[PDB]
Amino acid sequence: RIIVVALYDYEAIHHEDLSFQKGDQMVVLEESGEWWKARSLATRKEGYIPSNYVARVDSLETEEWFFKGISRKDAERQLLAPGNMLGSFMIRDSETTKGSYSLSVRDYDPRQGDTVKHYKIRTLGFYISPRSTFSTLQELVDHYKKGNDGLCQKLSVPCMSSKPQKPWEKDAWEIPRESLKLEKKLGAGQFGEVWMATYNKHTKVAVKTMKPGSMSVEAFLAEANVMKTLQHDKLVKLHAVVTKEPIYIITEFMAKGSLLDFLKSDEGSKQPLPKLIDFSAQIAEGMAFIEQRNYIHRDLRAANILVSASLVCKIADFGLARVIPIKWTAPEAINFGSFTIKSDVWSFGILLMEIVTYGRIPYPGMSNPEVIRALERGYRMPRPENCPEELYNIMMRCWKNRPEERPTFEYIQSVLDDFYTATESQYEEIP
Ligand SMILES: CN1CCN([C@H]2CC[C@@H](n3cc(-c4ccc(Oc5ccccc5)cc4)c4c(N)ncnc43)CC2)CC1
Ligand SMILES: [Ca+2]
Ligand SMILES: [Cl-]
Repeated sequence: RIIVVALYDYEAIHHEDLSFQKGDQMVVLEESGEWWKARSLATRKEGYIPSNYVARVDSLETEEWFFKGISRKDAERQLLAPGNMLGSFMIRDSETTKGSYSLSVRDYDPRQGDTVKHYKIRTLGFYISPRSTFSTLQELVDHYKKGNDGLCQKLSVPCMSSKPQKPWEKDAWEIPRESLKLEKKLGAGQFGEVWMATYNKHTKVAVKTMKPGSMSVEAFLAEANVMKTLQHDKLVKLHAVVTKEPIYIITEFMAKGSLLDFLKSDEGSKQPLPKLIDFSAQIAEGMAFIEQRNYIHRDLRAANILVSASLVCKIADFGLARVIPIKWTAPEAINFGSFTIKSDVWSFGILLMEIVTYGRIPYPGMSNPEVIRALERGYRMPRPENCPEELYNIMMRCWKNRPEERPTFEYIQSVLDDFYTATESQYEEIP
């Protein structure tokens, strides 16, 4: 007897899945991953539901101010997302203190600007300061909603949260082409094209159509079966695959296209430096994930980075850059074809420059052999006007001749995330 409750409204779009509004309770019958067989207590109908749309009754996840499986940087990003205001807060799983919680509050500083402060929450009973004890988390928030214990700003409304992406159809990895309606061509290339399409007249998706050639079918599909496992918030979601030549790659749809185009647009020109640093931090996070898995990207640049409607950067074309440009390529890969994760680090340096210059072409005014001869002399791109010295230093560290002396994506991610934050200022220390 395991009962769950719905966190968001949901409309059925498949054959045997249920519709439920926010508040409806339900009985779990089968735990089959992303989809769960369940019986509604409101309609008495049995059918499948998305796992991430419900939570066990009176678990912390049912609360509006609680967020599960979310990092400190993600907490900062979500709290700083538009709509929220001064005092916006959340309670989350502590990244460093396992089994414990943390409070993240939106504050304003006359120096930096809009910021997010974090506080550790102690066990045995909960408290931030040893003076004010609280029986539950709910009392803990209820106290600070009017009048703080001496922390930045007082608590207000919980952090705003949108509906999660509805997971892909239950067991629909290899789909027939008939399910797709490639409605509008987004872009074309030497190896194929990209379309905005719909899946079964309800699910907006993107499709990379590959022209038949060097791309060996079985080998490619093996590589794609590898790609499916590499799921991460900073990697574009790979939904389905049409196995019959010509091969179609069905993925999540990114509303604002590539990072290059977005940067070159007006809204992209409206984006201040901290935001650009945030973009690069998200990219570095994705590459850190790829590094942890030991796989290699082989073609990192703003054109192969996609942007969501909510300005979330995701990596695309990962691994695909093998199964089938030197200005983004490390010297060792240019000369001896030795593509490693360090060459990807070099590429990340170039992409960093590309970001800070709002999509400008690297080495402006130079041809490919021009650049090649330049690199031998030990030449690097100069620091742009708007680029911070400390970020340029990161770029330069990415562009070291020896790939061995190049930083990992783990380090780069850590540095970029806390770029404006002194280590001692991550979590506030209250008396
Ligand atoms: C000129 N080019 C660079 C790319 N690009 C544009 C990049 C911007 C745009 N675009 C690419 C895609 C795209 C879709 C599938 C795709 O396939 C993958 C394969 C392996 C791993 C991940 C994705 C890669 C990119 C895309 C998307 N999913 N959502 C929204 N916009 C997208 C297509 C127009 C075009 C050919
Ligand atoms: Ca501190
Ligand atoms: Cl029942």
